[PDB]
Amino acid sequence: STGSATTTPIDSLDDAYITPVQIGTPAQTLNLDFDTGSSDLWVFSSETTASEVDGQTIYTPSKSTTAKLLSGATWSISYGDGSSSSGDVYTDTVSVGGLTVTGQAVESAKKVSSSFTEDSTIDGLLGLAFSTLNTVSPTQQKTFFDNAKASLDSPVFTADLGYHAPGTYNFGFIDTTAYTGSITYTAVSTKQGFWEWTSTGYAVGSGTFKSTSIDGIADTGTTLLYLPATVVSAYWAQVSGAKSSSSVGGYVFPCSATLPSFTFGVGSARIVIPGDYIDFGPISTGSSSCFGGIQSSAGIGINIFGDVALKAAFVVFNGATTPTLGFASK
Ligand SMILES: c1cnc2c(c1)ccc1cccnc12
Repeated sequence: STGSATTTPIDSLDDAYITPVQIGTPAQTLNLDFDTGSSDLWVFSSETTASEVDGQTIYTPSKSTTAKLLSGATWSISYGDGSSSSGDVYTDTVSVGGLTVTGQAVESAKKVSSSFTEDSTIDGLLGLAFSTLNTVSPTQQKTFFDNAKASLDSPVFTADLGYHAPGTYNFGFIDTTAYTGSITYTAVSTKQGFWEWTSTGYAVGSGTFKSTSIDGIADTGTTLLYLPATVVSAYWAQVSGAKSSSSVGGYVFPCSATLPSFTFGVGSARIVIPGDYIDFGPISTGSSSCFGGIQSSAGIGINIFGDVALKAAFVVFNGATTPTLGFASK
């Protein structure tokens, strides 16, 4: 089997991407944030604290004839950005663009943190990292990809995020018309539960490529590209007026600037992120200071190849016996 769904930016900055997901019987369609940096499929629901729901579409397990409460199971997640959510668990039918999983754990939110409530466009998350990170207790649950894997034509999923435009998540197949050239595959470590790989280096604009190992994760659930301080300082040094702002919380630059591109290495291959992809607009409404799309990972503890990097490539999340990541220009 295969599945194919369109993923859409939630706003004009591509802060996140939403993909419609069918849950239950009859189908309840929620727009979820497909996240390769986490492993919980959780949704806003009829059980979420009323004051914490503001515009989101909710999953009502009592209206699904296939929903079964998973006895004694609870979940609780805390994300890298400070957000959190928790609740109980049901098993139900979940479909993504024609691909169906029966008995998928659907984590129903009883509580969500302010940033989830404030984002009316995201009805929940669909985790695509390794099931070892799933927070369901006392019995850990599998991701949608893990549950579907055996049935897929090929044990893979691909991320093709668009820049200011719709894109696609495919399950079970590689669309050879969605990229140019060839896909370069690279080793993945699953030790931390992430799609963790090692970039071979970088270049800023038309500059000399620096060969240096950058260990990081391919994370569709993180907006920006988080890299070592030395790398990020080298990038922003090429932008007149750019500086690290402690008050804003990162590198900012004059909105009138034209940004240089950023290239990252995947083995001997190179992915070029166009400069416009690194512009995240005014730091505050009407400001002429803009927020950078490339930021230091010094405070995080891990480098993150978020949507800024991933949307410049056709990305293969290969769930073969030994998982690997594939990247191609597009
Ligand atoms: C991810 C993280 N931080 C940001 C954005 C996206 C977009 C704009 C912005 C403006 C000021 C500070 N942070 C951000």
